[PDB]
Formats: sequence, structure tokens, C-alpha cells
Amino acid sequence: RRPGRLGDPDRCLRTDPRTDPRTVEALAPFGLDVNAAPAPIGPDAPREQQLEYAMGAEAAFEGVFAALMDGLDPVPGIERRTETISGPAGNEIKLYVHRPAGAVGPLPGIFHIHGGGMVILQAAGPVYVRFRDELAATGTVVVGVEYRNGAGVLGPHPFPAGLHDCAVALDWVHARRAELGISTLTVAGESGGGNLTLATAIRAKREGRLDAIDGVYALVPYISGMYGRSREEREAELPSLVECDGYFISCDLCAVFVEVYDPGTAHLTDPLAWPYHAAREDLVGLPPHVISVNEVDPLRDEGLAYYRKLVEAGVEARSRVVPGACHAADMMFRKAAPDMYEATVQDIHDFVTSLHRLEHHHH
Amino acid sequence: RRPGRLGDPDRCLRTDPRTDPRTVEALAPFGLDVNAAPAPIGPDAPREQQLEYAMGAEAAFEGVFAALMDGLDPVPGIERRTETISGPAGNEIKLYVHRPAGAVGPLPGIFHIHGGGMVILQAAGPVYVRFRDELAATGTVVVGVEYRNGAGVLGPHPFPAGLHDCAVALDWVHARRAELGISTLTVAGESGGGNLTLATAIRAKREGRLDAIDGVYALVPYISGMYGRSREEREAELPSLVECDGYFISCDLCAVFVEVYDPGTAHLTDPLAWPYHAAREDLVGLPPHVISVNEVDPLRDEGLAYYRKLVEAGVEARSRVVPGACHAADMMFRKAAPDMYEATVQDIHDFVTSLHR
Ligand SMILES: [Mg+2]
Repeated sequence: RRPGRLGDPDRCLRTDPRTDPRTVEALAPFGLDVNAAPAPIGPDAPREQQLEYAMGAEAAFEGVFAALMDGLDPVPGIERRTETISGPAGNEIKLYVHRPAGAVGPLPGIFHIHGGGMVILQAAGPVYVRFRDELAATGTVVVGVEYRNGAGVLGPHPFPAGLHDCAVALDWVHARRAELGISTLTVAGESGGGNLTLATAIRAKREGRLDAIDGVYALVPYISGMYGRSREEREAELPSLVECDGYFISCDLCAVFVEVYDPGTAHLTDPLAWPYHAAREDLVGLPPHVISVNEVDPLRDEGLAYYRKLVEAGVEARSRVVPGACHAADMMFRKAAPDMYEATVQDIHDFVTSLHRLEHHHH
Repeated sequence: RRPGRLGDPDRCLRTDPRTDPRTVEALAPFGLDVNAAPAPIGPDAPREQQLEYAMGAEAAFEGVFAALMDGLDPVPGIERRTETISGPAGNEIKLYVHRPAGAVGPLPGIFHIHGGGMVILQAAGPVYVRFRDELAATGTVVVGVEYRNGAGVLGPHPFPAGLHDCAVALDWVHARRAELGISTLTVAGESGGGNLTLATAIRAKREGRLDAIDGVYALVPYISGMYGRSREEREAELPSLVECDGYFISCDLCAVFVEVYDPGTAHLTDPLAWPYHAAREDLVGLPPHVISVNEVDPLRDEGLAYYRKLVEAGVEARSRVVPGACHAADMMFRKAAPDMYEATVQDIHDFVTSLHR
């Protein structure tokens, strides 16, 4: 029969033979070996209740991530510094810089955009600190942007606040490459940070700012906005949204996050809010991209769709799949599945090291 | 607004702003800067006439490839030897072996399957000798299999003759990794050799022979068999078949080649003939795969489809696109577009060095 919840509506990560069993056992303490509990509200709830729900979801996910990162041996030899810059709207934006302490000369730069559906989680949290140390350790300079969120502790700031913060922060890092010891500059991020990464490149082309971007690496991108569509609609367009619904994340939670990010959903088909909607003309001329998708992630199909769009637009594009992986498993299970974690860090290192500096090429 | 011949039916490689212009000028001596001339026959022609046509098409493509390889400095430091083995059906199969001079120790192996729609061209021809030298130079042992073709000078031998010859030759290389100085073994090939590469892996799983295959690298695979469908059918299913029809290769030529390969087309939906038809159960458990596709290649969409299938079956799969590239441009334009050629050679090298037994 068909895989996952297409073949058996009651299947979950534990009962899906495709799931890496180490990750099932790593999620069991949190109850996330089985299908996520349903959302107690939907996208028609009053905004006040949606923000309360998102604040609780933020805390709940942060508890999971803190426990998964707890007790890890430090990454050796990383220098960390925080910079604080002026945002577009009188707001301060923190940048978390990571580099190998011994590094002599310029290294590839990674402008890292954290996930959380553009509405929750902090770049200051342990799962992101760890990922930026891990990337830096390979011989990169990593700059993690703390942008305004749609909700939670760093919210509420609707679309396009976080996207504007990412723009200003990218411009600041690009203007300081030499000071920061950066050669090429890649924008990277997972899930909602994969969304902001892809939209950051689309916007940079529109604004004449593409000198800032030598490459783009999007992991498990959260880009369709279509989580609130019926089971039949989701099955017809993006079947992974049914096949793997409730595998770590659920369409019901994501549909509330869509409304939280953009109240009224005037930008539901705007490629800067939801890059799945990008037209060919939005993508022509973009720098090299990687789209990394996860096998048992509901967001798998929308990530594959974006790779097809980039191919159709002539971008120097690549894609990969992480076998056995739930949404963001390759960034979460540094303890339980270190090989999966290492393979993603090493793929990103291999991509950024391959890049040419495009500001110095005729364009 | 739609690219290529979807937006302007008269567009051709030269007038498509997407094409790498260096490849346009490189194809102009052959008249292949403009849309390929139409086929004088169709798949309904008598078999005798289809074989005459395939033999002329073979000579014409060989002439292009020879001219594109002429005037190159040889790849230095390559040792070449020919092995001759027993095939499945009393036939001898040549194997073209390439290795770097003075390599110490085992190197990744590449079992290379040439293209030509499974019906034309020889592994002994200069475009394949060059590509195997180029791969060897990066630190690999390359084995080019000379299998039975559906047509041309090494035919006619319908499906599954070529596939059977690839299976026996792969088994022979696998059994001799030590003697050949090979560590890991990758099956690789472009176009019709991309078809045979992907079908070789699906067949190996069925036959309990997957120990022979540590990875699979398919370039611009020729795998749908759907070239003879109407313009409207092709547009609906695999739009690149219309968008880039006539860019170097044409659907009319390909539709005759389908019939030549498998006369009567009993295997038109058989994944061993046409891997686009693979079911999930055919792909589950396969070793790592790369699918490389070319931007302005009519075969682009079928290759992207196969990457999706591998992802949906849990294979450790990757894909790439070559911008500005017609069908097989990354293997043809070593003179005019050396950056494009080297990027494909280095991606294959990166892949095979990443594998383990
Ligand atoms: Mg006959």
C-alpha cells in the first residue's frame, strides 16, 4: 500500500518502517514518537488566542530542543561574539557570530536564518547555537540573525517584519565581509528559516542587492502556506502533507501559524511570504541553490517543488533527500543520530566551499 | 512568456536566450545551432528501413562527436587496456579500462555505460574515450562496457540484449575489484546509458546482485519512451519534450529509436526498458543515486521525475541541473565550454569518493 498515513491513516513515526529508529527512541520522552496531539484552536480563533497558543507552542518546542542538546560535549575551538545593529524600524537586531578560533584567513560565510515558522523560537536557543558552532567548526564564519518573530517572546510582528530584518542584517554582513573574515556569503536556514532564506534571495534580486548572495542553502523549507487546505486538497497538490501529517509537526498547528504570520492572509500567494508561489521571473538570475528535503517530513513535496521551479528557471540548483528523517531530524538528533547530523553539516560545508564570489563576475 | 518552444514554437538553441552561447557556436558547423531536421520516417516504417535510418543517424552523430573531440590535448598520465569477456549469449563483450598512471592503492571504480538511445554509437568512439580518460584523471578506475546495440554497427539486437550484456559485464568487474584496483563501484552513464544505468540497478535488486553496486550516477537519462505521443500529450506530462524539442535531439528521431530498441513495444511500460515507469517497490533499498539533468534538454522533465521517485522510495538521492546545457552538452563541449565539462567530471568524482562498500 501507499507509504505513511496515505496507506494507513493511523500510522505514526514509530509505526512507519521508513523512520530511522534512533530518532523514534529520541522523540519518545516528549511523546513525539506518536502523532502530534491536534491543535485546540484553528486559524479563525481570535488573534489574542492564536498568540497565546503560539507562545505555548514556542515554550513546548524549546523544552524539547533544550533536552535534545543537553549534555553534548562542546564543539572545540569556536570563538563566539554578539554584534548589535540598527534595524529598519528603530529596532535592534542581534547577530551571533561563530568562527574557528585558530582561523588565519578568509573563510566561507553563512548567514543563518533559524526556523520556527517565522513565528516562534530564538536564534539564541541551544539547537541554533549548536548548529552554528557545528557549521563554524568545519571552517566557516557563521552569522545567526535574531529577527522579529510573528509571535512568542520575540513577537508579535507580522510579515514582512522578520523578512525586512533579515534584509538589513544581510546587507550589514555583506558590507563587513573583510572585517568578519568572510570570502563568499551563503544564506542558509531550515523550515521557516528556509522560507526566509528563499524569500531573502527573491527580494534581493528585486531590490538590486544580489551582490550580497553567492549561494542559498534551504533545508526542509516551509514555503507552501497550504496547511489549512482539506485533506483531499493537500493530497492532490502536496501528498506528503497527508502522508506524514503529525510526524513531529502537523498541518493544523501550521495553519494557525500561517494566520499568525500574516493576519488576514492578504499575502497567502505572495512569493515573499510563501516562496512556493514564485513565478519563473522571480527565480531567473538567482545564485546557486541547494534544496535539502527529509524523507518522512510533511514538507517534503513543497521542497521538491521548489527545486523543480529553480531548475525550470535555469538556476545552478541541487537537491538532496535525508533518508529516514522527520522534519528537521538532521538538526535535532546530534546525540541519537550523529551521522545524519554530520552529513547535513558536511553537505553545507561542501556547498559553500564550491562557490565563486559573484560580485566580481560580470552580471 | 513560456520558455523555449512553448512560448515561441519556432525558437531553437540559437534563439533561446537560455542556451550557453559558446555551445551554439560549437554546434553551428553541423547545422545543430537550429532545430534538428525532421525524421524522414516514423515508427510505423518497416524494420529494414528503420535500421537503415538508425545506421545513417549513427554515422551522422559520430561525425559531430569526432569533430568536437578533434584538436584537444590528450589527458596525460592515463593507462588504457582492453579486456574481452564472455557474454550471456555466446557473444564477446569488450571492456575499456582507464586508470591514472602510478596511482598507488585502490581507487573508486566507475562502470560506464555510453549513450545513443540503446540503439547507436560505440564506447570505442572518441567522445566516450575522452570522458573515460577525464574521469580516470580525477583518481578513478573507469571500465567502459561495449554492449550489443539495438541498431547501427553493433546491432541489431533488441531489448533486453544490451541490458543483459551490462549485467554480465558489471558482474565481471565486481568479481575482480581486487585485480582491477577498485574500491567502491558506481554504475554511471548518460542518455540511453542513463537508461541502462538505472535499469541495471533495478534489475540487480530483483536478481540479488546489488553487492555489485555501491552507487548510481545517471546523466540526462532517456527513460520515458513517450517521444511518440502527440504534442498535447507530451506538453501535459513532460513539457520539456515540447519546450526543447529539436534542441540537438528530436522526439520524432527518438520515437523511431523506441521502436527499433523494442520492436512491437511490448516493453513500453516495463521499468527495465523505460525506468520512468518504475514503481516504488522497484526503487526501495537501492544504493545512492545522482540524477543530473540539463536545462535546455527535452529529456529534463523525465530525469526530474525519476529523482522524485527515488526520493519517494527513500533512496539516498541527489539531483543537479546544468544551466544553459542542451542534451549531453556537459560531455560534448570540452573545447568551447570547459567549465561546464569539468563541473560534471568533478561532481562524479565527488560522488564516487563519498561512497563506501
Ligand atoms: Mg531483424
